[PDB]
Amino acid sequence: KMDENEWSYHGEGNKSLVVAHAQRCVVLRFLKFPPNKKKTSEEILQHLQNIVDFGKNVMKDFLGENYVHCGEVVQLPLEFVKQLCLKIQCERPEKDLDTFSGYAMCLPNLTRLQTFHFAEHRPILCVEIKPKCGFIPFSNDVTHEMKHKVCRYCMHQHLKVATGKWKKISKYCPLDLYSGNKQRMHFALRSLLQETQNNLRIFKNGELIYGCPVADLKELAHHLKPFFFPSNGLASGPHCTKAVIRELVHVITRVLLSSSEKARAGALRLGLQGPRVCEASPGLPKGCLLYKTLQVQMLDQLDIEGLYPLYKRVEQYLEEFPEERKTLQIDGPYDEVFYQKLLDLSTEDDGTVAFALTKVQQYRVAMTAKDCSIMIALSPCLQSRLAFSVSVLDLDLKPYESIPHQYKLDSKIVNYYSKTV
Ligand SMILES: O=P(O)(O)O[C@@H]1[C@@H](OP(=O)(O)O)[C@H](OP(=O)(O)O)[C@H](O)[C@H](OP(=O)(O)O)[C@H]1OP(=O)(O)O
Ligand SMILES: Nc1ncnc2c1ncn2[C@@H]1O[C@H](COP(=O)(O)OP(=O)(O)OP(=O)(O)O)[C@@H](O)[C@H]1O
Ligand SMILES: [Mg+2]
Ligand SMILES: [Mg+2]
Ligand SMILES: [Zn+2]
Ligand SMILES: [Zn+2]
Repeated sequence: KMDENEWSYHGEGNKSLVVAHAQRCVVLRFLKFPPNKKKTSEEILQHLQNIVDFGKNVMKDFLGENYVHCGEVVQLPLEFVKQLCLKIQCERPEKDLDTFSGYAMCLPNLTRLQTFHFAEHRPILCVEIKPKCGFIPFSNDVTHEMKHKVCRYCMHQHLKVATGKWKKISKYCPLDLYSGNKQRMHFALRSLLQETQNNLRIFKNGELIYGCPVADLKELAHHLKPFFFPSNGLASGPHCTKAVIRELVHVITRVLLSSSEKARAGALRLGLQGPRVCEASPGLPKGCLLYKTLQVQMLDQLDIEGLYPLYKRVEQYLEEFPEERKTLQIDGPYDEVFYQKLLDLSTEDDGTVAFALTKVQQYRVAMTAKDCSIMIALSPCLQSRLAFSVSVLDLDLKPYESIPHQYKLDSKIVNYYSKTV
């Protein structure tokens, strides 16, 4: 028996909606789809099963077993889904919700959990960061001038601000964060606090308390003092907002730079081609999650510019041989062989379709890693004496048909930014 009153609205990115249970530390993830065309009921089941099979097989090998969690696909009563949707409709921010299938993913609620223990903890603080792409493209295939010296995030800011999506430009550059420089990382996190956008959220015990009275720097610092300056009897005591936010920013930097005891044979060893600094504003440990995420982003070896020629070869082949879309395993299954196909890092274009297809798939995987989120969970545990857990969220492979749009959008981002100067 599923009561609709127990589940609350948790969040919503443009492709899926999440709801969280108040009692158990789990969440349910429902898909969004366009009116043209809404997917069939048995196709939804396979889509969700591919998201699990991608995270299970591909991303656990690239990032680590401890850092990825992708719970099972589950079936629910339609009457529960209809009623839960209507309640939650109210709380949406404003692509139609999956109301007719009754299929969803049951994931653990990482806002209330530690990974290494894996029970609920309280009091528990959680910082969810969306870091974006951590390098500037370096291939000779790129035409435009600005792309070699400014990262896509900073270039995308200006368009988003002018569009009206955001009010002001952020001072956050991903390359400050991904560079192992503590000083740059600290600055990157402070700017990201000052202008959150969709790139930062903070929770206390499951409840959102920061990045969408908005509100608010002082009010945040109230919730953080018990974690960072714990009064063990004595309240000594008077800590200003500046000092509280500082201890947050240090701890998050210290956490992202931490790695497990393991420093295993790197799945990816791709070197960092500069610029390591960005013209928008002023190494990283091999074991840590932030580095491993950067490496899977670097499967975009040739830029989008770039890869669109390689995409065109695979499309003219499937124009003429449409039956081979399935036989080539373009839409999975994302199994142990599929992970092996991604490890060919060679960049010569003599082999023509076998090579292009391999690179198209590597690019789909990179686009996933650029758009992924990182969750950090601070809390006391028996196994300040704060214990941490790192995790990655939002790991669903970007669809094959979005590659045209990715070219089209990047062309618009740089041309507006170059016109602006
Ligand atoms: O359009 P882009 O390249 O800026 O990236 C999209 C994001 O834009 P933003 O973070 O606002 O700059 C976009 O963010 P918002 O929906 O605007 O929060 C999504 O993360 C989207 O991912 P998905 O394809 O829905 O999984 C992202 O789409 P993909 O490009 O990853 O397909
Ligand atoms: N396992 C989880 N634990 C805690 N919070 C979660 C979990 N899964 C999802 N969320 C929250 O739900 C939000 C929205 O879900 P999600 O990002 O997965 O959907 P999306 O449409 O694919 O997003 P995006 O547009 O960023 O690609 C996330 O930003 C995250 O804060
Ligand atoms: Mg998505
Ligand atoms: Mg997300
Ligand atoms: Zn930048
Ligand atoms: Zn514990």
